[PDB]
Amino acid sequence: GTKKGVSAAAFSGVTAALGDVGARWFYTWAADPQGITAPAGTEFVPMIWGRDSVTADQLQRAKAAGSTLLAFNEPDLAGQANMSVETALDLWPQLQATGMRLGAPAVAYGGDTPGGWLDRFMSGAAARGYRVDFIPLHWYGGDFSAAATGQLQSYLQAVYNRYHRPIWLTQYALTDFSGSTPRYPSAAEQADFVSRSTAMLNGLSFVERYAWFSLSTSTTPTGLYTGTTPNSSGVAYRAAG
Ligand SMILES: OC[C@H]1O[C@@H](O[C@@H]2[C@@H](O)[C@H](O[C@@H]3[C@@H](O)[C@H](O[C@@H]4[C@@H](O)[C@H](O[C@@H]5[C@@H](O)[C@H](O[C@@H]6[C@@H](O)[C@H](O)O[C@H](CO)[C@H]6O)O[C@H](CO)[C@H]5O)O[C@H](CO)[C@H]4O)O[C@H](CO)[C@H]3O)O[C@H](CO)[C@H]2O)[C@H](O)[C@@H](O)[C@@H]1O
Repeated sequence: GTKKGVSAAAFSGVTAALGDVGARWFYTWAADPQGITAPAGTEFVPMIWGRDSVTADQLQRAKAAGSTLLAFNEPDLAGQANMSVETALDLWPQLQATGMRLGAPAVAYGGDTPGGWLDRFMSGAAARGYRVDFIPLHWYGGDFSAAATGQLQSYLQAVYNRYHRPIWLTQYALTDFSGSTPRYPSAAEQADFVSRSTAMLNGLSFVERYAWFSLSTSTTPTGLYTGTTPNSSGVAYRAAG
């Protein structure tokens, strides 16, 4: 339906790639499309990335560029938004005051863990009477087998069962970051996971939207397209619902 989206950046060919792959929505990790011209039928979803992203200007730009707002990117990691739950909660009224459908900050991991970043954020928000409309998640699988899709499914289910909010999957791929250098699947393994994972996600009623990381090989080695040419993963993503 309207689930299948992507993360994107303004490479030459971006408008053509977005249209080619059938992306119904996209985001850029910023408050506006960052120089991307969307094709017809493709919705831009703004993001407030971190603490210093929360300004009158970014929030006004966000509301002009879209109608759904993603909050901070991986506050739980020192290399990303690097924000305590309490700082996220104290900033939340400024995002909530936009009136837009509002995503939780996207935690890198452990969204189902009692006492973890999300769990303390959701508990604090409930106690303050704040609105959290949906939960975006991130997941990178280290097992490159046919078992990967069921592992992804179990994490999304776990988060759904804990908070009972609709789920978005805003960054996902196969990548192992457990070693000193990232480890990536073979092309065939990655295309097979694209096919199985999208079929699962399309059938899971509490998943609203999903976004493969990422549209371009200029962003990441798990990219779907190089310029306007899909690889076997882009072809599989194109063929997904
Ligand atoms: O607005 C003012 C503000 O602007 C910012 O600029 C924006 C810029 O920050 C943004 O950058 C994008 C970037 O966020 C994004 O990063 C991804 C990253 O999320 C990904 O992280 C992974 C984790 O996901 C992974 O988690 C693991 C998990 O899956 C597994 O299940 O469990 C593990 C258990 O712990 C777990 O760790 O862990 C690894 C290893 O640590 C992380 O690497 O990593 C990818 C790959 O490197 C990284 O790409 O990437 C986007 C694409 O590059 C960037 O775009 O981009 C915006 C638009 O350009 C900018 O506006 C400034 O940075 C702030 O300073 C400003 O104040």
